Amino acid sequence: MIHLYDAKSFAKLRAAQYAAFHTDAPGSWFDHTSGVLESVEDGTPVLAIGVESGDAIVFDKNAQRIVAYKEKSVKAEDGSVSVVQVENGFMKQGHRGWLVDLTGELVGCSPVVAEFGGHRYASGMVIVTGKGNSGKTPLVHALGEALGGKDKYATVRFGEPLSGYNTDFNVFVDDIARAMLQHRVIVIDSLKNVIISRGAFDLLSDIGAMAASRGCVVIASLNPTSNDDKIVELVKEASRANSTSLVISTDVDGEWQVLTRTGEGLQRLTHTLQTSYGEHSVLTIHTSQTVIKNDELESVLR
Amino acid sequence: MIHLYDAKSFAKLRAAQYAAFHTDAPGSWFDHTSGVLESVEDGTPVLAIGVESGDAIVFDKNAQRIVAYKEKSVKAEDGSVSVVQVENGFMKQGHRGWLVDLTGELVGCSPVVAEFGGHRYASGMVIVTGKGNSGKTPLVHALGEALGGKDKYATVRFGEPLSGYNTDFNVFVDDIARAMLQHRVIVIDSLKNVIISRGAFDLLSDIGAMAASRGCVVIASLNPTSNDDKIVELVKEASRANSTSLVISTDVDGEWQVLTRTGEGLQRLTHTLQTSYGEHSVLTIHTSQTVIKNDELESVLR
Amino acid sequence: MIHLYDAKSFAKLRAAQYAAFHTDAPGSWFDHTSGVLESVEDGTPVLAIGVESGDAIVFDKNAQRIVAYKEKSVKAEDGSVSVVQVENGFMKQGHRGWLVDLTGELVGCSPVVAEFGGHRYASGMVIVTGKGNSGKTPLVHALGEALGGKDKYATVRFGEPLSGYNTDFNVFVDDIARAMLQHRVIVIDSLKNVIISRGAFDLLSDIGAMAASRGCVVIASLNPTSNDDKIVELVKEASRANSTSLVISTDVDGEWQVLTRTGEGLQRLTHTLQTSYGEHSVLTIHTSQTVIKNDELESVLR
Amino acid sequence: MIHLYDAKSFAKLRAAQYAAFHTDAPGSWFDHTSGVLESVEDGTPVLAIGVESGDAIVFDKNAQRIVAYKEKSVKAEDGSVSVVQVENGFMKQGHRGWLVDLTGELVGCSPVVAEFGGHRYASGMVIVTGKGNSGKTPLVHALGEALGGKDKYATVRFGEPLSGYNTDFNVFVDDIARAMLQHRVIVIDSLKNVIISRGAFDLLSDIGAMAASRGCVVIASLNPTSNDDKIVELVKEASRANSTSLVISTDVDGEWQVLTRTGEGLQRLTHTLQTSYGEHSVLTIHTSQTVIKNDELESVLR
Amino acid sequence: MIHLYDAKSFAKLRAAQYAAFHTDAPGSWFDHTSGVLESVEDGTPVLAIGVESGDAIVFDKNAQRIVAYKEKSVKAEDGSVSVVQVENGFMKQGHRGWLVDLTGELVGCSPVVAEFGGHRYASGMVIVTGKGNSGKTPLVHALGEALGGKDKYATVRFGEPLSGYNTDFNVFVDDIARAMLQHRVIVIDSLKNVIISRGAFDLLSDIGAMAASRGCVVIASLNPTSNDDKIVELVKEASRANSTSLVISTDVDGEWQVLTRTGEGLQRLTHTLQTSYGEHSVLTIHTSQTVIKNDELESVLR
Amino acid sequence: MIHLYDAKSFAKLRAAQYAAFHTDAPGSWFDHTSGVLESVEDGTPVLAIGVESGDAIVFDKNAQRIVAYKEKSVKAEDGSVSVVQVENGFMKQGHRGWLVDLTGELVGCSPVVAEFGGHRYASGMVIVTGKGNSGKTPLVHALGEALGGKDKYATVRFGEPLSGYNTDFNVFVDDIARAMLQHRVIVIDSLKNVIISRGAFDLLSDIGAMAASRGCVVIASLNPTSNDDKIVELVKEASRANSTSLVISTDVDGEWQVLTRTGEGLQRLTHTLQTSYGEHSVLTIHTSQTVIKNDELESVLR
Ligand SMILES: Nc1ncnc2c1ncn2[C@@H]1O[C@H](COP(=O)(O)OP(=O)(O)OP(=O)(O)O)[C@@H](O)[C@H]1O
Ligand SMILES: Nc1ncnc2c1ncn2[C@@H]1O[C@H](COP(=O)(O)OP(=O)(O)OP(=O)(O)O)[C@@H](O)[C@H]1O
Ligand SMILES: Nc1ncnc2c1ncn2[C@@H]1O[C@H](COP(=O)(O)OP(=O)(O)OP(=O)(O)O)[C@@H](O)[C@H]1O
Ligand SMILES: Nc1ncnc2c1ncn2[C@@H]1O[C@H](COP(=O)(O)OP(=O)(O)OP(=O)(O)O)[C@@H](O)[C@H]1O
Ligand SMILES: Nc1ncnc2c1ncn2[C@@H]1O[C@H](COP(=O)(O)OP(=O)(O)OP(=O)(O)O)[C@@H](O)[C@H]1O
Ligand SMILES: Nc1ncnc2c1ncn2[C@@H]1O[C@H](COP(=O)(O)OP(=O)(O)OP(=O)(O)O)[C@@H](O)[C@H]1O
Ligand SMILES: [Mg+2]
Ligand SMILES: [Mg+2]
Ligand SMILES: [Mg+2]
Ligand SMILES: [Mg+2]
Ligand SMILES: [Mg+2]
Ligand SMILES: [Mg+2]
Repeated sequence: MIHLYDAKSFAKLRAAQYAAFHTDAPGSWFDHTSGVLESVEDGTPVLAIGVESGDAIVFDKNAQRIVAYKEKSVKAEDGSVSVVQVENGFMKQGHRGWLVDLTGELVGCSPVVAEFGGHRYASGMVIVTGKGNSGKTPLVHALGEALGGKDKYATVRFGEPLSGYNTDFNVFVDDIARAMLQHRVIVIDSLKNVIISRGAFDLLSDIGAMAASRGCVVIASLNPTSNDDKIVELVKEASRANSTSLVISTDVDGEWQVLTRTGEGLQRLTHTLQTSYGEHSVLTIHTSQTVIKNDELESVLR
Repeated sequence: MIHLYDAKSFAKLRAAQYAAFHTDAPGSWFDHTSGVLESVEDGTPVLAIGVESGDAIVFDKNAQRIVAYKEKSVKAEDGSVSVVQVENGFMKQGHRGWLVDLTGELVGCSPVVAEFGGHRYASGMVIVTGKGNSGKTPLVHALGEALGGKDKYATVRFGEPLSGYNTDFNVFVDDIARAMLQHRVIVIDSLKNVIISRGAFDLLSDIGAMAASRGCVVIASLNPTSNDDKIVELVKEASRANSTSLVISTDVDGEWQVLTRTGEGLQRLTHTLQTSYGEHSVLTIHTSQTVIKNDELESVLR
Repeated sequence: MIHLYDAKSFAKLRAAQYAAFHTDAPGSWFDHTSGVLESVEDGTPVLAIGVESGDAIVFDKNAQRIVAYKEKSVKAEDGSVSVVQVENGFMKQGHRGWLVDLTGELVGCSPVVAEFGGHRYASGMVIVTGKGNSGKTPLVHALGEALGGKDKYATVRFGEPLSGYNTDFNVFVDDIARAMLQHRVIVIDSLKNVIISRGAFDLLSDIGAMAASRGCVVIASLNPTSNDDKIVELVKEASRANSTSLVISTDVDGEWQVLTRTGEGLQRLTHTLQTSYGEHSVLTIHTSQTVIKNDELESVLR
Repeated sequence: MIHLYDAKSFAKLRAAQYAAFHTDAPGSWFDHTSGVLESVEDGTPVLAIGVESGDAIVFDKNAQRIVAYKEKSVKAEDGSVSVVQVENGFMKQGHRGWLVDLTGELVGCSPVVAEFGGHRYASGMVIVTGKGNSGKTPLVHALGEALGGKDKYATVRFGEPLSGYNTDFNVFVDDIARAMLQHRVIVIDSLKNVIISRGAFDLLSDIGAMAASRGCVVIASLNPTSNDDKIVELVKEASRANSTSLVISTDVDGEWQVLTRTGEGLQRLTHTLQTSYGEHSVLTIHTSQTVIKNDELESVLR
Repeated sequence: MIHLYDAKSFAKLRAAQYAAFHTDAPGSWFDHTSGVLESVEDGTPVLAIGVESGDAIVFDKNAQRIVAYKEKSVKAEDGSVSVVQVENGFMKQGHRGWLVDLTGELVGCSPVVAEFGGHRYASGMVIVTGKGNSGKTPLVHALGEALGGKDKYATVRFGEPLSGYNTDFNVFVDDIARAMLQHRVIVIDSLKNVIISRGAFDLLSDIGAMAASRGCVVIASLNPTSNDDKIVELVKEASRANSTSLVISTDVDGEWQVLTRTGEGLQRLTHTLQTSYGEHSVLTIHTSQTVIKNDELESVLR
Repeated sequence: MIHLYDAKSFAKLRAAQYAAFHTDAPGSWFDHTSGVLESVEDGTPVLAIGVESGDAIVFDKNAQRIVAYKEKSVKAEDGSVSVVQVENGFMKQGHRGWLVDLTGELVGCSPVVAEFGGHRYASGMVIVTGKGNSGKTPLVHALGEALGGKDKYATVRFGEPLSGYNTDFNVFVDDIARAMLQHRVIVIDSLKNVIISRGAFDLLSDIGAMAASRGCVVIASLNPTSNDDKIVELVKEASRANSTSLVISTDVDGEWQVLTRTGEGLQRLTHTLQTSYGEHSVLTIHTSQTVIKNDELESVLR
């Protein structure tokens, strides 16, 4: 919805946003939103996500598709009315994104998803990219396990020439929807085939917001290597603009730079990861805050 | 409508447009247009705005959508006939923009929206942009507050990978219509996902005129960095041609240049802002005429 | 129609075209075509112009839209059959442009619209363009007043982020049609949002011929400053070939070059204007035949 | 249709093609095809030409539109069947071009249309283009009169900002069809607005063939000056590939180079024209064979 | 169908493809396929070819179109089922190409079409191209005659601004289907207007395989000069990938290089032709193995 | 499906993936999935693949097209519902790829397809490419025979100007589907006319995953020699990211580099092949683990 501020209420929002990353218990926002989701009336539509066509499919709290649902309208504080209607397996009225209110007045946060190696990590979309020798897929899995902590991470596999990989975009959207409804830490391997359709353009623009609203993290690899003067800027956009956090390989083998948006209008933070390989290419992130500026951010985006 | 002029009536127009920026009481135009919208017969359409598909949706004076409204024609001075008709939630006849008269014969104004720090600010669309180290989001909120003055400012949130951010363009047009129907000072964060569809193209081309006609100011951040021939120049277009005022970061950290169109055929003004951060990234604009010359404008652009 | 010539009838035509610019009383063609229009039967279609979709809307002599009109055919003298039919507001059979013959055998003229400051100006489309510091909007209004002479000039406003500006293309084609039907001197501010749709493309390629056939002048500002490799050339097309005259700013502030097509196959004339501002940015063109070659014209067009 | 040759019948075709340009009485092919046309059964469709949409309209021998015509099939020598059917003013079955056989086995000719100044000129499409100071429009008219000889030439006017100029492509197609059905020498001013739609692409590709088949000449001006890396190669294609003859301005004022395709596989010829202006810009071509090679042809196309 | 091989059966295939070019009697494949087409049950569809819209039209063995033909399925060796169905003049089920089996297990051949001047020539598509002074049209006809030998060659004429030239793409597909159904040696003048539509794209991709399957040769001229990134490289594609043999002009006037694919996986051969003109531009190829090495091929291209 | 991992189950997966390439008996995954397919109910859909339009056609285990199949849903173990329905020959509900689960929890493998000359080869898509003198078609057939071992390999032929080559995309997807259903070793000659439609785009992005899931190998030649700025990069995409292995020609004639993805997140291997020709261009690969880094892989990809 729209929100109204004065100096005092604005200062209160920024303190709340700052807390949401810096001092909240890691993973507490996710537990909170899981509570909101479980308390919705049994058959309420909770999430809509674009399929390849630009149509939207709709899910309930248990990540089952809604196929038919008769018009229902809800009135917000700002006077806005939201109306949801599903017909023949597709949204007739509504919008893409969360169909129930997960946030209230607390918007523009990067809720802390996990702490690891003495650093807090933000929920939302994490793009793992870069150029050079360091392998993206082993890193996404290392980070999934590490931010998972005591919990298992969910793996969505898409668009690679390997066994059991789904290559149909509509199944991909179904996987991702289910992952965000049911798990705090999610890995996507890979965004290669997404980076095209209206659905594909909807996902890139939606997923960070959906994830941050939930308090889950989606850790996605993206090889920028299609080296054409159109796709290569869909990649740099994706990474600059469409991500909550960026994990970029460096000059040095096994070393990665993590750049984090900590919230709306807040400082972007940075830290480095050192990594090494064990048996069967299982990567370990070694374990035992620094602000980055828009000059140094565009510098790393190179 | 069309308007006819001779030397004398043209001189009067120019005097009145001058006044509308320079000597009218700040915010007086907004109050006048608020009174006119309050007096409209209750279920009259007052505003049409383009949705993503290029179709238009229509609102009444309380920012609720009009689903059905039977043909109604009105005759203007110049002889022209304006018609409005809404059917199954969409404009069947009419045009985008204000559907009742707020401006009268007085057209081509940049009505003063507020005065702050010894500077008058125009209503219409303010684009906050630039490259370099200064943060756009903190600035739009600092301006929102400052121009709000005694009044709270409204925040429309769109297309950023953060909690609670809407990413559906149609919800966004809803938010913006409600904002303009109900508040003098409005912030949009951000224009990145708009900068595409027919609706997106419509919005960029319509919003400044809508705002200026109302006497409200829409303050929007625009990241120019997408760096390709299509979008990088669609951004310079937007800032050059589709904006009433421009706020651009400079060489010096925390410093910004404000470039203001004062009305139809009138001179563009310029002034500088100095800023500083307090706690939790809250920005303050320090407070305790200069014309720019069309080639110095092209210099500022880039 | 098609016309047939031998050496003798061609010489006569060229003499008549020459006279239409050089010796006819200024504004006489306008009064002539006003008479032709006034003689047209009361609900007969006289003008069709393209809307955004590329469909055409149709007007009668009093600038009212025709909603329904039964198929009627008319036999021209070359043998051609012209059929007009209007259904549900849109032309179903016919063509864009004048639907009645304003011109006869007297075709390919640039009929003199006015004389000012010792110089004759042509009807048709006048594009006011160039770069540098001289302001286009003040100049189009100054020309408007100056060529209006004893008569008021009409102003069509479109696509600027200022109060009361229409931004809907279809309202815009409605305004221009009414203006050409009812007024000798017309200003458009501005062609910006036009330079896109089929309708936009149709307007650029129709309006100079429509105006010259009427004997009215359409004075339109075009800012070329949008430096896209595509669009920077659509401006030069518009100016080079879609215009009867060009008014371009020079190296010297306040000074403009006027380049005039005097008729079909005839010499293009050039002259300079000196200008100055008074109060509230009201510009005055100072007062008290030079042929220009191609290449010199292309030099100008850079 | 398809034609079968051996060495002997091929040598006979080439001698006939050579004669068709070099020794036939000038304008005799046109008289012959006028005879074929007048001897067709009264209501037979004789010509189909693409309108803007890519649909085709159909004409009879007297250049009147056929609106309804029931399927009729004709068997050629090669066994091919041609079938014509018109429905609701548009061709349902058939092809674009001549619908009656004007040529028989005598195909691939550039039939001589006229002789003037001691040089023979080919029927088909003549594009008058080039860059520099020499005026195209006065030359097209000079050439029309000169090749007209004892006959008047027909002028089709299209897409210029001057009085009485049609700007609707479908009326343009009607004009051109009528011109080729009824006159040996035809001038088009200009191809500017053609050089786009499917119809526009159909015309460029068809008109030379239609004209050569008839034995009429279509003399069309084309300013190449749209200087964009797409339109500018539609122009060079148009001129290189889609023309029977090319008339190109030179280094020297008033001087033109004429380059002629004399027939299928035959030599391209070249000669120069000297010209001067009289009163009211009426141009005279001064009056009282040379082969050109593909190296020198691409050289002139520069 | 698919074919299965082991070492031994693969060796046999390669021997038989070798033979099909090197030791079979010239023209024997054409006679074999002629017998097979003669024996087909009378109204069977034998050939489908793409029209402009991407739809396919279907012919019988006498080159007459099939308007209606009810579903009929046939089972292949590999288990695959081929179906053919024609409805209102268009293929409803089936594929483009030959609709009965002419090649058998022997696939991937360039069957020898003729021998001339001590050189064997392949069936399939021969593209005659190049820059420089040598004329393409005279050469395609000289080759047509020479390869025809005792037989006349067929000429398909398309898209040149000369008398009798068809310019309708659908008539062209008709001509070409008839040519391949009925003659061993075929000339197309020219490919310029094909080099676009779905049908045009289909033809370029299908014709060489159709011809080679039949054992006929299609000799087509292609002017490469259109000089833009889209078409100039679509031409090099056509000549590189879509052609069975290539004939390219050289440095030296009248001299040409012939580059021949001899079959699937076999070596490309090369030889040179010397030529001279007699009367009326009739070209003679003088008569009274060399492999090219893939990089020498890329050298010849350009 | 989605899968959930903690450190322990992830280590197990990576060990299983490692074994699937390095220690499983060559060709065992193929025989395993043959068993899964053989267990499928007699007319159950097992595979869907995109046709040219972007619609999907559907096959049963014996490679027969399914024309009609009533909606049937199946519940996966992650909770996902998979619904299949076929109507009028086309998939109405479902997804592209395998419609039955061939892989289980064992996903992200490059299952070993064969061992030859002391080296293990992976199933999936193998693209044979590069520039220079070494011939791609001979090599794909040599690999076909060599990896077939005791079994015959299947050859799908498409889009070459040679006898019996299918050029219809839809027959081509039919061939590939049948090949993957019935054979472990498959050759495609060639991918040329594929590298366009939605179907072509779908194939490039589906076939490596389909094959690897089956445990078959598709060996496809791709000539990059089409040097368009657009297409030269679609080839590198195809090769970089759409392939399980790459076979590229080197500086040295007859010599090829093999680059093999060994599984999800695992090291890429490299080895060299030496080759020679015998009679009728039959190539022999000579007989009697080196990891490769990124950057070295990009060096190769130039
Ligand atoms: N034991 C190891 N030592 C060093 N590097 C390894 C090891 N195991 C894997 N890698 C690296 O990680 C990569 C595995 O991931 P993958 O093959 O998917 O490549 P990627 O860089 O993730 O991107 P993509 O798959 O999109 O090309 C390998 O290319 C390899 O370079
Ligand atoms: N306390 C602070 N000191 C210095 N800079 C700050 C501080 N707080 C915020 N900023 C700057 O303000 C910006 C926060 O806003 P945001 O993250 O939205 O970036 P932006 O410049 O608005 O552009 P975008 O979001 O489009 O990338 C950051 O770039 C950050 O560097
Ligand atoms: N009093 C004045 N003295 C000098 N120049 C002036 C004066 N008044 C206006 N101008 C010039 O004329 C312009 C007014 O026209 P406008 O603001 O519409 O810009 P423009 O040059 O017409 O182009 P655009 O509107 O497309 O930016 C001013 O921006 C300024 O450049
Ligand atoms: N008396 C004359 N002396 C010299 N040149 C003349 C004379 N009359 C006309 N011309 C030239 O011929 C041109 C008339 O034709 P026109 O104005 O249509 O230009 P064009 O070169 O034909 O092309 P376009 O109209 O498309 O720009 C003039 O521009 C002028 O340069
Ligand atoms: N007697 C001759 N001596 C020398 N050259 C000749 C002779 N006759 C014809 N030619 C050449 O052959 C060509 C005739 O064919 P045509 O006009 O079709 O040209 P082309 O090279 O085939 O290309 P296009 O028609 O695509 O421009 C001319 O270029 C001409 O120079
Ligand atoms: N006996 C041989 N000795 C040396 N090289 C050979 C021999 N036989 C074939 N080749 C090479 O292999 C090629 C056969 O493959 P093909 O003709 O299909 O070309 P390609 O290199 O596979 O690519 P494309 O077909 O796309 O042009 C020959 O053109 C030649 O370059
Ligand atoms: Mg990877
Ligand atoms: Mg921001
Ligand atoms: Mg202006
Ligand atoms: Mg001209
Ligand atoms: Mg030729
Ligand atoms: Mg090959």
